[PDB]
Amino acid sequence: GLIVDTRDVEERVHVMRKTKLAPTVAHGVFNPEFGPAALSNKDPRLNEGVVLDEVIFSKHKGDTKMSAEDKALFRRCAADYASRLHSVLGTANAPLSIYEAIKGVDGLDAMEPDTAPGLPWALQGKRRGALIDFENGTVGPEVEAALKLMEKREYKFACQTFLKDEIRPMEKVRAGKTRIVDVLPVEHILYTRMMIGRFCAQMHSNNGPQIGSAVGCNPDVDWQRFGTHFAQYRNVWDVDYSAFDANHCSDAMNIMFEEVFRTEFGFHPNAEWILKTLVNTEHAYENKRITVEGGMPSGCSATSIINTILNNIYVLYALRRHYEGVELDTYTMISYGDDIVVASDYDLDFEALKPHFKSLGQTITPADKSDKGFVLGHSITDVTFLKRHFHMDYGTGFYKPVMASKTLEAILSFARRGTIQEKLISVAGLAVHSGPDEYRRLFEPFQGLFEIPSYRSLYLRWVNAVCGDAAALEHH
RNA sequence: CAUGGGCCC
RNA sequence: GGGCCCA
Ligand SMILES: O=c1ccn([C@@H]2O[C@H](COP(=O)(O)OP(=O)(O)OP(=O)(O)O)[C@@H](O)[C@H]2O)c(=O)[nH]1
Ligand SMILES: [Mg+2]
Ligand SMILES: [Mg+2]
Repeated sequence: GLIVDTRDVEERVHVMRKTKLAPTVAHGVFNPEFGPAALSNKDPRLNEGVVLDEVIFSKHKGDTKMSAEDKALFRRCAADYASRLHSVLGTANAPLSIYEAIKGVDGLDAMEPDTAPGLPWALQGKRRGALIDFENGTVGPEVEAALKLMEKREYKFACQTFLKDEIRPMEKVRAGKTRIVDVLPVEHILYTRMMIGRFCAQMHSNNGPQIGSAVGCNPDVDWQRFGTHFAQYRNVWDVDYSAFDANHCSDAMNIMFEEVFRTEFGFHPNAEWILKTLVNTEHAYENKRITVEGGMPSGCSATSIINTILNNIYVLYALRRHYEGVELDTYTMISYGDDIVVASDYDLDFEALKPHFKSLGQTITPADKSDKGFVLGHSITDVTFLKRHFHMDYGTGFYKPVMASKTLEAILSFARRGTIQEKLISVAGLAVHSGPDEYRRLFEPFQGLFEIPSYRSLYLRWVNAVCGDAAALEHH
């Protein structure tokens, strides 16, 4: 992203709330190199010299500009994908009624009833509870006012910045690498779902290598479907982006919308518009009013869908900018936002692709830094998608999401107040794939003070998930 | 603590 | 109507 006119005003929205993640009985047992990212400008852990209001906005290195040469290529790559995509999802992308946009549709969860209302909804001390009724499916006064405004391309707004209170690595938390969230007005999210909600709903229920999207999947069951796929390709790459969602160049974003959400595909005219209102965003941090021209807001509806689409276009635009005669079937991939997994028989050289992604403002890097460079010969059982690996379950011979033990430990070391028991159960369905032994150790610190489900009770549950008949015919 | 999926209720 | 994980 690129800043242009940083300034100050009056109102000072505070979000540096004291961390709400308290150590658990397991913490002192695992001593994870992780901890809640410093949310205060003057946090003890912070290094003597590093600033908060500084590092946080140090993700905007500018907005890479493109040439008429590159633009044309990206647009074509975005057109080819758009064609390939809609040739599956169909052309049924008509707008959704104010009702549908709320209560959601088949393949699209409803809107959050108790979340950040946005702005000025925040300064007016009024939350969604005093703006829209998520039960009958209708908006209130303030909201509808915007609808008639957004339906006329005259809706201005500002994004509210938040300091995500999460568990990050000490090295990152120490350097003050606290991730920030960009909250947009609730009406903006409501209209977005109206313009391209039918799309996302179809995008979700069709996740896979084909449309190259993993949005709307469940690792516990789809890992078997994804595994087999990338299991039959000469090479597999575990690419890594640096501030992916914050480096999308204005050119790429616009051209992407102009080619993917065309009315030609059954989309409502105001589909392209409502999406572009994300390029030049006006973030608001306390008394500051930073203006950015580029990147994607860390809180806009269908944020993952956009990233996934772009991520899909970049891989094409990249490979095509190096070779000639590259097609969407020249390689296979899938992604959920920035995290991506590519594969192909051709010994593609991603190393020589780095410069090409740079034209778009992205910086690709291998997830296996141990090699310091993109090498070949790697299979799917070597990469990691969504903090999950791809291991062959000795039991049912299926593929199962296996998170790193160190990652799980850090997860079982922190939690909100009076939410332990809950997390313990949720996370339990994640460690089951770490084998019986690990599942026991990981939950050892909570034995005698909480209810820990048996490794088997969760295992069977999983089997009946990956394949209901797998556990059924297991009796015959 | 937003966006979205998924899971746990 | 909560919580959790990934993004
Ligand atoms: O609060 C949040 C949570 C998630 N996200 C978004 O979700 C995605 C998850 O991505 P990452 O945030 O995982 O990569 P990183 O910055 O840790 O990169 P390096 O330090 O290693 O270079 C990012 O690409 C980010 O845009 C936010 O912007 N804010
Ligand atoms: Mg990354
Ligand atoms: Mg990865």
